[PDB]
Amino acid sequence: MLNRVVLVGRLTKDPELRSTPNGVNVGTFTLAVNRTEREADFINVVVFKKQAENVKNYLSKGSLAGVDGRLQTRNYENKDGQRVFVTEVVADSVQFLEP
Amino acid sequence: MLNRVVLVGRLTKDPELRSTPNGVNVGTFTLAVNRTEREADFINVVVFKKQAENVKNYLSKGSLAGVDGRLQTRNYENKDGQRVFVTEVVADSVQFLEP
Amino acid sequence: MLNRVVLVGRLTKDPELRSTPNGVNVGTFTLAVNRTFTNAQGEREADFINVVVFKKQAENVKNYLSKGSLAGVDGRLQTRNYENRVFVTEVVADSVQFLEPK
Amino acid sequence: MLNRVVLVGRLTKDPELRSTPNGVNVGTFTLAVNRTFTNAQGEREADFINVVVFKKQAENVKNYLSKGSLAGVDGRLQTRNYENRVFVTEVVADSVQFLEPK
Ligand SMILES: O=c1[nH]cc(F)c(=O)[nH]1
Ligand SMILES: O=c1[nH]cc(F)c(=O)[nH]1
Ligand SMILES: O=c1[nH]cc(F)c(=O)[nH]1
Ligand SMILES: O=c1[nH]cc(F)c(=O)[nH]1
Repeated sequence: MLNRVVLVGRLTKDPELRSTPNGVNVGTFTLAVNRTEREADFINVVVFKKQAENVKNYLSKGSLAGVDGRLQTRNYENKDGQRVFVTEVVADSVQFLEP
Repeated sequence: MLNRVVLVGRLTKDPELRSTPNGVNVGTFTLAVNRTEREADFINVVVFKKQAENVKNYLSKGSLAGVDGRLQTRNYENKDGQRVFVTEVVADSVQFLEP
Repeated sequence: MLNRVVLVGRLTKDPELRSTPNGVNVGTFTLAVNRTFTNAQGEREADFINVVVFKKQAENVKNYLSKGSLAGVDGRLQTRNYENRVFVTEVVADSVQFLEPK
Repeated sequence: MLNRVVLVGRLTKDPELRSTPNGVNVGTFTLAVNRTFTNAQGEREADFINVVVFKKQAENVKNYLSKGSLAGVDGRLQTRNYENRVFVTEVVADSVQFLEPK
């Protein structure tokens, strides 16, 4: 079913790459998108494979970047017995616009 | 900054309209979007004003509906001393497709 | 660079299948996507976007979609021109949602 | 019905402002939006979408945007035709992000 998200925002931290038990890389950053008295929303992005590593190369805290992807929800149990409901954006592609 | 979300999914419950302290209506439903071994993500939608009331009229649990909007994050403290981080989709428009 | 298009419309004619010399299928319909917002005259307008799908999907749109089918489209917007130079724009679909069983 | 377009490109020429008889401004540029994905020949392609903005925004795009400016666009896709009947498609922008200070 149609599920589409396009974003331009700035990374809050540096991208965090980590290596999965299957052996494939998984990227993590947060995009801060000023809303178009100014507030910004903070979407969490997830990238995989080739795209994931590129973001570790070129993107860093404060980089302006564009994102095209699908919007996903997962749930897990955190370090204690609590159920975290997460919503995030898995990026089909990630465009480096300006630092 | 660019922030755009388009979705087609099915309502999980019936839409919940409620009336705000300012006097304006605020709509609430959850959209279940099968991903294009089938899983679905559950995005929470928010509508306001005219659009909000329409969804109470015409949409109900299981209605297939399309959504165009922006992606927003808010935080609050829940009934106990816990900080809920929420991400949701405020709908610029809501299209009734099929029940 | 970012380039994305989401659309819900009804097909004006029936879908047209063709094959490239390369061996890959190419589906064709044009969508009638009513505007959600009324215009200054208070009347309701429609745009007619031309969609293109490729490979396996093109066969599915040929199988299940027909004139008047309600359908969703996710894709990018592409511009080409060729000789009698005609300026064409249409929507190459990454995916196509059939919003009707028929 | 859903109809949405997001784009990031560079302007090919400088923005063109005009005014309607109604008194409302209408901005014009065309964007060059490089494809993110390479083609079968391994070369990089670009689409040239024509954008339209209205009212106050049109003046801002005229003020700050110029040929080669990197810019973001959020809007819908509209189809019109008129007499010498020319088939035009372009992107009426709900909003326009200036991705460069210049
Ligand atoms: O400012 C932030 N808010 C929320 C986050 F998840 C984050 O990384 N940074
Ligand atoms: O199945 C559901 N998951 C999450 C929700 F918030 C909801 O309302 N329904
Ligand atoms: O109703 C229509 N108007 C214009 C077209 F090109 C078409 O296919 N159908
Ligand atoms: O490089 C260009 N190609 C085609 C066009 F219409 C244009 O404006 N610029």
